[PDB]
Amino acid sequence: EDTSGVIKMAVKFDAAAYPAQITPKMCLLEWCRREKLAQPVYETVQRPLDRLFSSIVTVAEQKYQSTLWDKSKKLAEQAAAIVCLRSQGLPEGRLG
Ligand SMILES: C[As](C)(=O)[O-]
Ligand SMILES: [Cl-]
Repeated sequence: EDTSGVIKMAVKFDAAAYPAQITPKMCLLEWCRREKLAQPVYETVQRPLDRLFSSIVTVAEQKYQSTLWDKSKKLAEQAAAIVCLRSQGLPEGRLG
């Protein structure tokens, strides 16, 4: 119904919570592929004066983003993928 604006959650990617190879970005890409959706599109947001990074991910016309800032583009993108999965109640590829 409504796919406008941005959906947010307070999330930060913790690599220790995930198996050696799988990441939230990979889980989200696979979910899109299984659902026959366009692959996720990531756009970086920066606060250069603080060396901070955020990412807004678009999946099925909806924007998702963490409320929190990260130390790199890569880390911000994993956070954005977590928001996308978690807000939808989807499995995130965690250990437990
Ligand atoms: C994917 As970008 C060009 O917003 O870092
Ligand atoms: Cl999970």
